Amino acid sequence: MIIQIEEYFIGMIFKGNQLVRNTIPLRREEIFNFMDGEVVSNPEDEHLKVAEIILKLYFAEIDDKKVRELISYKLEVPEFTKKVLDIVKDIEFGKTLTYGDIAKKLNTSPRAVGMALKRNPLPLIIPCHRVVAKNSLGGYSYGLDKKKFILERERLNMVSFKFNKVY
Repeated sequence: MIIQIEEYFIGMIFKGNQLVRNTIPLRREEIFNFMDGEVVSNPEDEHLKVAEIILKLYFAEIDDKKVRELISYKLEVPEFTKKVLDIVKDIEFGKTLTYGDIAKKLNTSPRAVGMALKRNPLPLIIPCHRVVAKNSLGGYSYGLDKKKFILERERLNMVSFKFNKVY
């Protein structure tokens, strides 16, 4: 479950063929003491292949839907997350709005939706970035610097399909 790469310790944990929680960046190099049993996750293939994938969508360079290699997530929600998830299904790299318009879109409010995408079990897939506060930027657990970079990166570098017209 625990794995160090580049400058982040990814906590990928699943119940088999379905994800549940896989996140966390760098912090304590000796964090290996916070788990007397794991400290592996089988770095061989299963980890390298996924690692590059995760970092891929991160630096806006995954292309396509991407909703697959990230493994299907199940359960895990901080008071709410289903509604917000419905948001990703629509918004992609290019949209940006707050919680108000989102929550109101389903049947709730930006208050409950806040804690939702906030402690989302899978931040590297959920459009929490495209959900700022009234003013600008609104995060507590990881973000700001990254959310800033990813916010500008997405807008920049527009990837378009190939012009293949066969009449």
